[PDB]
Amino acid sequence: APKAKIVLVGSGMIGGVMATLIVQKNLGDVVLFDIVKNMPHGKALDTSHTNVMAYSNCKVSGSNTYDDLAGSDVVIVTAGFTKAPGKSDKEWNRLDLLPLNNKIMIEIGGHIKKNCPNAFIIVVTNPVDVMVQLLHQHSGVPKNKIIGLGGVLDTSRLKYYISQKLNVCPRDVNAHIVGAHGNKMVLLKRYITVGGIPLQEFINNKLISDAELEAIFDRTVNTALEIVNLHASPYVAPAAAIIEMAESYLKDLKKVLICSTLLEGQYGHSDIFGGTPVVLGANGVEQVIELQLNSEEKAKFDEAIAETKRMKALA
Amino acid sequence: APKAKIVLVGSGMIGGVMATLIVQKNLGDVVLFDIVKNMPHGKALDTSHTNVMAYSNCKVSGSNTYDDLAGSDVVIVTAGFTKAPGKSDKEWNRLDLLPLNNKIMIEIGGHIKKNCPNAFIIVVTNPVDVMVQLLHQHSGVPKNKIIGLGGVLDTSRLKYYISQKLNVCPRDVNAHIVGAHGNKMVLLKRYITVGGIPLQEFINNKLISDAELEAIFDRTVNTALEIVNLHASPYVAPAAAIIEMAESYLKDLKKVLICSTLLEGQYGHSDIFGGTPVVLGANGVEQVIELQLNSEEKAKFDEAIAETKRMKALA
Amino acid sequence: APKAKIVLVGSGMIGGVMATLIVQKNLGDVVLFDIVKNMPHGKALDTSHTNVMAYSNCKVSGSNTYDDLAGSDVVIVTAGFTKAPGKSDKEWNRLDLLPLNNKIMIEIGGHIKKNCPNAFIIVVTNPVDVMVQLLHQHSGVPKNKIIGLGGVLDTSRLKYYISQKLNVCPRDVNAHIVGAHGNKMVLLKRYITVGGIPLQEFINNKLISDAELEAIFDRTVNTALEIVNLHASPYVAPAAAIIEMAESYLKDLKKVLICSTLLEGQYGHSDIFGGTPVVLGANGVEQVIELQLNSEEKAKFDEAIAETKRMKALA
Amino acid sequence: APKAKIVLVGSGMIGGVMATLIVQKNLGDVVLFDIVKNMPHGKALDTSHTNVMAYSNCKVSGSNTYDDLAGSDVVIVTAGFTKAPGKSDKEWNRLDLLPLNNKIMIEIGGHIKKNCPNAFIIVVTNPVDVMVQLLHQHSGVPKNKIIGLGGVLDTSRLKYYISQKLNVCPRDVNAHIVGAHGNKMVLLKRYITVGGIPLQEFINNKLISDAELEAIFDRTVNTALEIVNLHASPYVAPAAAIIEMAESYLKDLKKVLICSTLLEGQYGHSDIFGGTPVVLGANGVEQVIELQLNSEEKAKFDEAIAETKRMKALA
Ligand SMILES: NC(=O)C1=CN([C@@H]2O[C@H](COP(=O)(O)OP(=O)(O)OC[C@H]3O[C@@H](n4cnc5c(N)ncnc54)[C@H](O)[C@@H]3O)[C@@H](O)[C@H]2O)C=CC1
Ligand SMILES: NC(=O)C1=CN([C@@H]2O[C@H](COP(=O)(O)OP(=O)(O)OC[C@H]3O[C@@H](n4cnc5c(N)ncnc54)[C@H](O)[C@@H]3O)[C@@H](O)[C@H]2O)C=CC1
Ligand SMILES: NC(=O)C1=CN([C@@H]2O[C@H](COP(=O)(O)OP(=O)(O)OC[C@H]3O[C@@H](n4cnc5c(N)ncnc54)[C@H](O)[C@@H]3O)[C@@H](O)[C@H]2O)C=CC1
Ligand SMILES: NC(=O)C1=CN([C@@H]2O[C@H](COP(=O)(O)OP(=O)(O)OC[C@H]3O[C@@H](n4cnc5c(N)ncnc54)[C@H](O)[C@@H]3O)[C@@H](O)[C@H]2O)C=CC1
Repeated sequence: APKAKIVLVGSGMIGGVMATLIVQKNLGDVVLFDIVKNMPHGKALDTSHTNVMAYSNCKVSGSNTYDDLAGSDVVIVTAGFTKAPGKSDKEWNRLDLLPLNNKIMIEIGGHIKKNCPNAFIIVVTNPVDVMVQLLHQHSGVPKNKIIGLGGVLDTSRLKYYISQKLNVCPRDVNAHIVGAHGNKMVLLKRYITVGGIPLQEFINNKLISDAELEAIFDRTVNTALEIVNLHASPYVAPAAAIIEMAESYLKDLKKVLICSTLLEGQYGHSDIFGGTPVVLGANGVEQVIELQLNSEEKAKFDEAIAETKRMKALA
Repeated sequence: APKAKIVLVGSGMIGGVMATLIVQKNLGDVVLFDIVKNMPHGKALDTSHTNVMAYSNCKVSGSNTYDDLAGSDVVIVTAGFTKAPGKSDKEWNRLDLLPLNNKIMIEIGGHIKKNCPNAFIIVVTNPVDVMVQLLHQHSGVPKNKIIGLGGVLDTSRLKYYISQKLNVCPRDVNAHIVGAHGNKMVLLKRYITVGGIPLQEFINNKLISDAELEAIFDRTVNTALEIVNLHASPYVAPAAAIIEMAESYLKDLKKVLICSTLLEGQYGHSDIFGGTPVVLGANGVEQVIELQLNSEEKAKFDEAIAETKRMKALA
Repeated sequence: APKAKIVLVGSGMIGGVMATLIVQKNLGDVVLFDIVKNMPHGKALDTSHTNVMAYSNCKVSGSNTYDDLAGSDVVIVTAGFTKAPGKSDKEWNRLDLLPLNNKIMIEIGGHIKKNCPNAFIIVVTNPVDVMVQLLHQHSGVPKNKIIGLGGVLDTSRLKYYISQKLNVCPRDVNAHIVGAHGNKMVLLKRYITVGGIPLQEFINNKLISDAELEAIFDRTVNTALEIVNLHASPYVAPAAAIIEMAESYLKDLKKVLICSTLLEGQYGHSDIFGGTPVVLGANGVEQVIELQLNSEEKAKFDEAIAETKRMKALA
Repeated sequence: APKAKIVLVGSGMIGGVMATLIVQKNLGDVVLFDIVKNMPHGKALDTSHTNVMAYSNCKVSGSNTYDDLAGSDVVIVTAGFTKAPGKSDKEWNRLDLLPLNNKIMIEIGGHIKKNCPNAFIIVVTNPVDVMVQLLHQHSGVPKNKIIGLGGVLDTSRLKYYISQKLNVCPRDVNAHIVGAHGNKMVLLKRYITVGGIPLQEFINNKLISDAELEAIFDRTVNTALEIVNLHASPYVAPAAAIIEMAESYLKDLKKVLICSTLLEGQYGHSDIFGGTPVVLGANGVEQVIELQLNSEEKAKFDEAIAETKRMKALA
């Protein structure tokens, strides 16, 4: 069948929500692959029944066999750790996931190269900007066929917090967070709009203040940590963000979505992956949009990339 | 039942598409009211069967009785003429619909006042900015409970044409057209974004030129005329625009949508209706957003309002 | 792009609603082909703008060129007449459309054979059971790649009328109408269920009577005539039925839908098309389900096929 | 705002998926209430961001305060244990949850009575048929305003397994499981249809055998145990089933759905809750449908009710 085959490499919390959303949207057949025995089968069985409630027809299978990557149209990688086994939630940091997740990406890359070299790849494993390039290199896929999750999620948080202060539909607030997904993420105040109107107009009208926005910015950057300390490493929004990206690709929607992508000169950077708006369609990353950042914004972008480069040196 | 009752006053081309979309979206029960005998019943019967295909449960009834407005939660007025009975399609102009549709609005207003004074009203009949105020005055409804169709439709055309040149998802282009729905509509080049990014960046990158944009602007303004000369007064997009507005109201989405609304000082105008972004939610027009227009843009806005004022004088 | 290309051969009332629904559902690119100059372009332009309201990305183009069938994944044929130019609405009969639509099918078949021999074809033009076979023969497509509209529409009417008497969700009533789409359609009382429960149980409980059901049966058979006399040849429900079929094919849903399909022994008939439940998926007509009809029901089926055979003899 | 307020009493695995699906479908505002400190806030925060990806506008709040039940339109109770703290997964049984969950229902009932006596209640906590009546009595709500989850979930499993053997859309298989949700659930072979066609026809055609169906029946009954031993107490399908019920109520769909409801003579039983098809609409349980079971099926139903009665005696 010409229905898309979507392989979720990693069947944990995010993997579970992704499978659920894929069935709700009838996006394609799903394989919940994981290193843990039987669990993926259990989740798959549970999720497969929703086809009835959703009026869909998507097969949902579990797997503990890498070769099931064969024939994959889309591969979503969440495989790895959410935190370092010994740190407290208070000291939670994506950087500490570097020595834990690196070897996993190499292993997965080799299987992708052998089994589904023409698949569209979405990397989620943290530190994402480092992990995505590691997988790009080991999988051998073209630069337009691999992206990392970052901006769609970070901006969803920023967009949401602003929409609640202004009392407008969440999707009506558009915003851009670039550079890298982590504590050095670059929140672009200048590029925020509400109903397509520059945010500064709402600031001028005393509808939202600069002080409130600064607090919203800090909350956005610290959201993962805030949720990690309240409950666990976030998974619902991450899953929804990923599926919006996967959906744009599968349905050729050509949505402008901020993702980690290979930079080849944009922002003065090359040979590294960084967050920037891209257009996702049938041909993968169809366009890499370079925001005409001012020097102050570019300095922040450089600081974000510097972090990715530091961890890429695996130190 | 607490399901919303939506009365479509006018069951012509736009009325037909609206009923179809309401059932697709399961928005509420529908009454296709019209002055023409039996036709509304025929359309209603045809449309009611789609409940099966759509997995919905919306009653769709025809009516030739004004009293069926009783209990209406939303009233959409398309009643009237699409053109003046004697003009050629080449000389098609919304202004000529003034002497034809004025009496119709007064009649409908009286029935709304008597039967459903608490309903949310959406006026479509042209010249819309004039007709909406006429209905506002005769229906007695509060200013936050009545709007006219204009900007959502005009901008859909502008957004679409730009999305095809740039190869991005149509919804990713945001744009604003204000003042009035007609030949004096104000297309705000300064307020156009793509994926939330200022359009000027795409112009700077030679992705779209100023000359191409100027051609797109003219096409947008002349779209109705272009379609009227190819086929008929547009109805599919108008219907979709109206339902997006009605849906924002019914589901309390709080979308920022450009509609004709009573101006009370915005842009230096009062006691007149004009197109401007508003927030539509459960309380109707919850916010009227005034774009901080520059003098050049304001001069264009004044020219648009001048036209509405001229026809309002019924001359 | 791998997005499906859907060619609507005939851009009239049904064609218009189909294009609208395809965009709402983001099913694929649409070509509104017609013999009438410019009209398809006008409708296409109008419909294309809805991509904005619908958050979709489907191209909608008009055409007056048969070669645009090239590359078509799905071809929906509505081309032809809705009534005979001289009969009154009171004497409206699908049989009189035979001498009007036959030549049209042959012409379209030749173009399909040359331009898109691997496309999935849905024939709507009346008398449908005759027209579908005529197109099958002239297009050269495999038997599993062509079907005619009939049962999904006829049953939607029967299902709907019963759901309103019993006060249940319309989709919860399942029913089967077979043989042919026309005055000899076979309404199978024995195969009606409500929430999967045999209808006879509701009849036993005095929730609906046999007399009421008999009236509902007559209304179902005469629905097209009833609407034709109130308004025009039905188009909204027909369009929704067609899209449900096209959607089952495109998304590999494998829905059991009653359509006109080539009979090869089922019900004792061969070399003729007749209405019967089929399973529509990625491989087209994946299964032809033969209802184990009793002799009384089979006698009615024979009467329906007899009519198709009579008109097939073009008399 | 007139948007529905949905209180999820219990914010565990099922609660999490429900909140996610409510936002996807824009069903209403959500309160994730739980006894565990901070966790509901974390899940709510995570889920609230999806409003962006889903184009919805549903508030999602966490709570550790019972009074937040005030103003609730729908209350979904999942509060309790999934297993007895000391049993192995191999010996997992819903009956052992009786001494653990009883006190919880009484406590919740008192709060519902005081805070939202007019809310529609959906009980999920196991053993569900016992728990729902316990909550009915302590909450004081009318019999038409409270139901327990059971049949929609059990049948989703049966419907699914059959659809995969027959290669048809999962929703096209309709089936009925009654009496109680547990090991004594009554699978009604006689009431199974495929595309509305009696299953026996497919058995006659050698498309599926009686032996295969018997294996599918056993798998359906043991599904929860199978998943519990592979992964954990199922939550994705349960959540989807619950939301389909809640949605039928909120949108007045009037779907026929099998749920645990107060029996007042049906099947020869009174003063006890049992699984049976009901019609869920704006007025709650609008109809209780009694299947005209034969003596053999009724004997099985009696065995199911006997179990509920035994545990109701809290022994
Ligand atoms: N890029 C972004 O914006 C975000 C990144 N993340 C990251 O996503 C990753 C996953 O998050 P969760 O799903 O919450 O974690 P989780 O721990 O729930 O799931 C990860 C799964 O990966 C599995 N795994 C380990 N090695 C495997 C391998 N070789 N192949 C397949 N599966 C394997 C584990 O058994 C586990 O089931 C983490 O690194 C997390 O930090 C989380 C949110 C957002
Ligand atoms: N505001 C905007 O953005 C747009 C405005 N329009 C306007 O919408 C109006 C309707 O357009 P269509 O649906 O294409 O026209 P149409 O001619 O197809 O339908 C109008 C219907 O109103 C009926 N009618 C007349 N008096 C009536 C009354 N007293 N009460 C109820 N029904 C009555 C007519 O019988 C007719 O069926 C026109 O004035 C058109 O110019 C069209 C597109 C966009
Ligand atoms: N099978 C079924 O269940 C149903 C069948 N019908 C039939 O569908 C057909 C179409 O119905 P409507 O859309 O309401 O009619 P319509 O008259 O609105 O549209 C038919 C279109 O076909 C065009 N046409 C004629 N020759 C053409 C050709 N060579 N190629 C392409 N286009 C050409 C006409 O110009 C016209 O625009 C009719 O025969 C009608 O009887 C209608 C409802 C249900
Ligand atoms: N009726 C049916 O068809 C099905 C029933 N179930 C039942 O649903 C229940 C919940 O299942 P899961 O969500 O997987 O369990 P879970 O353990 O993940 O979640 C239950 C939550 O209830 C909380 N809780 C305890 N007392 C509370 C109170 N007084 N008020 C509010 N929250 C409180 C717990 O802290 C926990 O977070 C279980 O009894 C399970 O057996 C599960 C599937 C289907």
